[PDB]
Amino acid sequence: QGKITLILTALCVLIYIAQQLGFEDDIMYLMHYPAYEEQDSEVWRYISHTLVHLSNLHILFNLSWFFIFGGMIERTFGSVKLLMLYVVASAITGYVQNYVSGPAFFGLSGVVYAVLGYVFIRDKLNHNAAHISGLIVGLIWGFIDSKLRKNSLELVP
Repeated sequence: QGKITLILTALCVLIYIAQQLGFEDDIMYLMHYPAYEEQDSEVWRYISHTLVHLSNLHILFNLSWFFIFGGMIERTFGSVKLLMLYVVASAITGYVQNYVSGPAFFGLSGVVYAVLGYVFIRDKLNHNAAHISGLIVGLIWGFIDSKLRKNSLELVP
């Protein structure tokens, strides 16, 4: 199993648990995605919204599907690759969610979808704005990778 997978999966569990133990209101205010010109610069906001879950199922599904497949990416492409995907798909699925619906969204689906998006193409070849844009970031990113991969393998035994 992967180190970053597990730091991340660990993290969503603690924060959920704490959302229960007294207030989510602290958590939700600190992490939400900029709703506000000032908050623009509060840079953790682009990502942090991914770390808050809205229900026992919202989280059980996201963590199973991210542990398992985030699992895959880390163990196959390394921990940096998984960290980039997390960071980039987090910021982008959010940027895309804020535009269509505003800054009231939380959790790891956009991420999970990027994650599945990247595993699907890569598998396929070499074997809810957040959701779609995430999938797309996945599907695109993997294809770019696959391409650079095959590129160098061309001067190899």
